[PDB]
Amino acid sequence: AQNPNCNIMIFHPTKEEFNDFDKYIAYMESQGAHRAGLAKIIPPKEWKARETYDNISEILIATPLQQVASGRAGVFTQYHKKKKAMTVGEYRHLANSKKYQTPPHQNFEDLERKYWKNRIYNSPIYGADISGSLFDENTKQWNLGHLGTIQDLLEKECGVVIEGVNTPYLYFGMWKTTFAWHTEDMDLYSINYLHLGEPKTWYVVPPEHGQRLERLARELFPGSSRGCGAFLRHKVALISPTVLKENGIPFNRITQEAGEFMVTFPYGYHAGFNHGFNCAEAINFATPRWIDYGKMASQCSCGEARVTFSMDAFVRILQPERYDLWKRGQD
Ligand SMILES: O=C(O)CNC(=O)C(=O)O
Ligand SMILES: [Mg+2]
Ligand code: NI
Ligand SMILES: [Zn+2]
Repeated sequence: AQNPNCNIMIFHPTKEEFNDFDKYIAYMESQGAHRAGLAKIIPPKEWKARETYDNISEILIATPLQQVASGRAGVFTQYHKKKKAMTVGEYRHLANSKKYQTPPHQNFEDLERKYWKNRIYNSPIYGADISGSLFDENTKQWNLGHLGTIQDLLEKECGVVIEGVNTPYLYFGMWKTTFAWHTEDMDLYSINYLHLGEPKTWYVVPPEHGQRLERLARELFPGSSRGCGAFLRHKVALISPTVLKENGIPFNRITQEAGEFMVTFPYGYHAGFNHGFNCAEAINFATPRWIDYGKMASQCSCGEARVTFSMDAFVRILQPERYDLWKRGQD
């Protein structure tokens, strides 16, 4: 069995190996990369996402989100307070201001320590979930806006055409901006490209151990768990590495830098934080191996999670017994 300890693997495809996305995902899996829940992919040196990042300041962040924490330093929830619109140029200035800028630090480990000690005492502002792309149209390899759609994958595997579209999203971050513990909608894959700026630290639980994380989360967030049997779908809970280690939860950590891709695998729980001003682009995708995970994915039916349009068809076709309850939660 490849990668039996579920370590995060790092890949260096050549330019020839970068031509066929599906084939390279399957190759990574042949080496056991999915067992970690997360892999890093460093593009060939011949490749670029676009020419420059000099022309992005006029992009609008219509609804910046202030991430306000409740709890204790290692075990907290965050809610998102909506703020007034601002451009990427305005947000970058904000991120670099004394109130929000990254503190002095020695190395990624020192910064990690400072994050976990101090995050709850501040409320950073995140430009998350902005529909759009920064890949140039003439980038032909690993262009996140030109991947095969999940609706086409389901159709090719199962035979049924479905409605819906699949497009990328941009994330503009600052120091301490946080992504809570989650798997993807319908336990899909995701791919995430860090276009520019400061790093992004990731934590991940192997898919084969995901239920251990869920059981700890129920223990640590007992009111949230009573409210919803899939409350991690709400994407609000944070648990630190120290608390995970105290509770024997298998996990790994890695830091992504500008110019690097990360792939999350079906049912790989992940969480993390940004080091400073940065911009990432992400999208979900599927392969034939995903179908069996989509049929078994949990769902939030309590009202909170409120998802995209395009999940309807995936629940309807893959999970017909759950569909009527799920849709009641959507309304
Ligand atoms: O960078 C972010 O805010 C979120 N990271 C991820 O959830 C991902 O690409 O799967
Ligand atoms: Mg612009
Ligand atoms: Ni994700
Ligand atoms: Zn719920």
